Formats: sequence, C-alpha cells, structure tokens
Amino acid sequence: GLKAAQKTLFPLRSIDDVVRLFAAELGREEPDLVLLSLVLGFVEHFLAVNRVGLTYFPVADLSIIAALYARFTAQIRGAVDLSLYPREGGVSSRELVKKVSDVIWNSLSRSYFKDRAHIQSLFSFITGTKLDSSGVAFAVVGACQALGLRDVHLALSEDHAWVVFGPNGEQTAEVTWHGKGNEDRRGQTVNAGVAERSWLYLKGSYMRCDRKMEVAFMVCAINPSIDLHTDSLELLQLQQKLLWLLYDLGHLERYPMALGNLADLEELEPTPGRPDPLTLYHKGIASAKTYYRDEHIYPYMYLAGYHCRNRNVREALQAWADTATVIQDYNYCREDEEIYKEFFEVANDVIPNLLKEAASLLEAGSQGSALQDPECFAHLLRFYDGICKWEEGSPTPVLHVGWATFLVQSLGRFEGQVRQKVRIVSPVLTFQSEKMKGMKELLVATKINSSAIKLQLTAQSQVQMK
Ligand SMILES: COc1cc2c(cc(C#N)n2Cc2cn[nH]c2)c(C)c1CN1CCC(Nc2ncnc3sc(CC(F)(F)F)cc23)CC1
Repeated sequence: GLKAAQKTLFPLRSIDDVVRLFAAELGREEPDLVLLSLVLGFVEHFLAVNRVGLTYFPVADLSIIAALYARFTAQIRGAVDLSLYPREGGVSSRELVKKVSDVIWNSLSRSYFKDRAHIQSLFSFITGTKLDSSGVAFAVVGACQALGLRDVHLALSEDHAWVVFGPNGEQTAEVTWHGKGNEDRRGQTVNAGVAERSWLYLKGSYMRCDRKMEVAFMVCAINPSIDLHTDSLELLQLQQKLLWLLYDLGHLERYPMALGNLADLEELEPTPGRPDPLTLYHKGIASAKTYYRDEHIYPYMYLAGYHCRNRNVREALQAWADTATVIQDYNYCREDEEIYKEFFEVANDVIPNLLKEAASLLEAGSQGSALQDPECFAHLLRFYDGICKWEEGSPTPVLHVGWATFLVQSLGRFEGQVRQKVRIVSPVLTFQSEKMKGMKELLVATKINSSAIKLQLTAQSQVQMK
C-alpha cells in the first residue's frame, strides 16, 4: 503498495469510514481492487458470517488489512514471473492471462460448496481458499492489476464473468467455470458463444468494465444475508451508500443491474432527496437501451418484481411482456438454463398467484382490475409470444405440457368479454411466433378449449388412442 496515501484513513470504524475509503480510491488514477475487496470481505465476514463480539462495527485496523493485502500480493507476485511473458505495447498476452487464472484456480480448496454465500471476495480467497464462479474472475482481474497489467478487465453477462485484454482490449478469455457439470473452456475466447446467439453471452452486448465498473461489481457482490430470514442492516446500508457514491460519480451509467440493485435497496429503506425506485428501474432500462442494444433481460425483470411486490398487476404484466420481447431474439442454448428457470417461475408460479389474488379481489368488488383490462390480457399474450419466438430455431426446446396447464388457467382468469376486446393483427397486438399466431382463434372464445390450446403450445401431434 500500500501507498502511504492509501493508509491515512485507517482504522475504519464505521460504514461512513468505509465509504470515505471508496471515495478516496475512486478519486485515484486506478482504484485499488485488492484493497477494496479485502475491506468489503472483512466487514462482511464480521457483520454476516460471525457477529460474535459485535458492538457497532468491525473495526478494520491497518495492521490486519495490510497483512491480508501482503498475503495476496505475495501469492501472486511469487507465482507469476512477468519476465516469462514479455508485454508488447503495454498489453498482456493470452498465456499471461491464463497463467494468472491457473494461479487463482490452483489456490482454491479442492472440494467445497460453490454456491454458498460470502465466498465472493478476496477476504474469502485468502482466509478460506474459497471463491464462487464470478469471484474467480474478479480475483484474476485484481491479481492482474497487482501485477501492473492495466489492460486486463472484467467482462460480465447476466449469468457469467470472464476477462477482456490485449490490443484495444479486443481479446476475450474464459478464466472461471460456469454453472455445474459444464466443462470449463478456460483460456478460450467467448466467440463461439457470441456466434450462437445464446443469452449467456448476450449476442456480444455484454459489459466490458473499466476499473470504476469493477468497483461497482464488488459493491453489487456484497451479500447482506445472515440467514434465510435475516439481513445485516449494517451491510444493507453500506451497499446502499456505496452504490449512491458510484451513482453520483457517474460509474453506474453503463451498469443496468447495479441500478436495479440500488432501486431494490431504496424500496426497502428510502434515502431522503433521492430518486424513487421506479425512476431507478427506468434508468437501468435506459442504460441497457443506450449501451447494450436493449439485449438485457434483468432491467425488465427488476421492474416487474417491484410491480409484483406492490401488486401493480398491469405494470408487472407489461414489464414481463418486455422481458419476453428481449428474449425472443435469442437462441435457447445449453448453458442458458438460469434464464429458463426464471421465465418458468414467472409463467408457472408468479403470474398464476398474482391473477388468483386478482380474481378474489374482483369477486370482492375491485374497480380498474387488471382482469377487466384488455391491455393486461394483451401483455399476458405478448409474454407468451416472446417465449414461443425464443424457442423458434433454438437447438433446445422451451415449452412443454407443464407450461400449457398454467397458460390455460391464466387465460381463464379473464372473462370472454375482456379477451374479445384485444385485436390481434397480422387494444392491438401483433404476434411474432407461429405458435401464438395459430392460437389466435382459440384466445377469444367464452370457454377456453383447453385441449386445443395444449396441442398448439406443445405442438403435440396426436391425442389418446382409446
Ligand atoms: C434470480 O434472481 C432474481 C430473479 C428475479 C428478479 C426479479 C424477478 C422478477 N420478476 N425475478 C424472477 C422471479 C421472480 N420471482 N421468482 C422469480 C431479481 C431481481 C433477481 C435478483 N438477481 C438480479 C440479478 C443480479 N445479478 C447481477 N447483479 C449485478 N451484477 C452482476 S454481474 C453478473 C454475472 C456474474 F455473476 F458475474 F457472473 C450478475 C450480476 C443478482 C440478483
């Protein structure tokens, strides 16, 4: 290092002292990713993993943080001999990047639960020799910064992380694993994934971080959870304040998911004088439209969740229709299973529960119910249209008869006289999927023909012998 100027704020005795440290680092030429991740992991450990002895805030003494920092930098500098990997042009080589990745990978415990909480930070790596998937990628970038490799940066999709490096920052390399039971492609480019138009690689519209965005990533990576039923209020407040610091300095401009995280925190505990959660969700969507060709799913899912929690059924349906309008221009590939799981839960659990409560409230006399609004029926239909269009030309199918039962049920929550008011043109809606085009006639009849719907959604050829 640490440099004298980095040590002057220690000891850190409060959340605000941690915010001051981040402010100071973010004001430097290069914020120190290693320092910052160790501090966050230290504080998270003593606020979320082990709170024994806690009276206010775990004091971060310079002696403790400097020793962790020395362990990390000694481990990396000792194992990576830069003289074996000459750098032309102030840029790194694939071989060097792969070496840094191997060094991190080879340091990890042979066997542990990869999906647990609080194994994201360099604190976890040094004290537990444990990292989660994206934590390995972050640790590679931190190590490269420690080594003076200014061109190596974190690349992020909505379910994976890797690195960019090299001339013009144009090279990509895998540095960590993805999912469970996938074969690792460490060392390789991400071009085959981009070319196949999978969600995992976002058609190439993934985030290419600068150092400031990498700070934002580690802040998003804070995990306030103590257990299933309990969050650390101290860690929530710290994450919230750090995200505001980043927001004010301009560093969330290109980070849709961080804006959604901040909005969720503001919903929980609003900060006086700040934009409402809805404003922030909309800024996340604007960020994705501006910088990422509107190819991201999570900006709309964050918005839909907020409306769902607040029982704004119309607005929740509209936001989920929007999620599907993004997904329809992807191919569903092996390794996209996480987004399949989220669409499945929305279609087959969340929407049914929302419409079930809506139906009870309609029986109880509600006015302006989404169930009496044809535009809400149109959103439900656009949702299914997008999922069906996603499935077209994909190497793996999406829909099956499990989805059909819930579709029939959800359609049935709207009376015939409401469904009839939607105009399906080749309230007005156009279908992109051949499945929904063929279902059009079925969608307005007073009694929904359940078996014909099922056949059209699953493209089931035949009916029972017997
Ligand atoms: C499974 O998680 C969710 C599902 C969600 C929602 C909102 C909705 C809705 N509607 N859903 C779907 C759902 C709702 N109920 N049941 C499912 C939300 C808000 C979430 C919460 N997740 C939103 C995305 C957030 N992810 C991130 N947030 C910031 N940065 C990054 S970088 C990255 C890739 C990497 F991990 F590094 F490999 C991921 C990621 C993690 C938390």
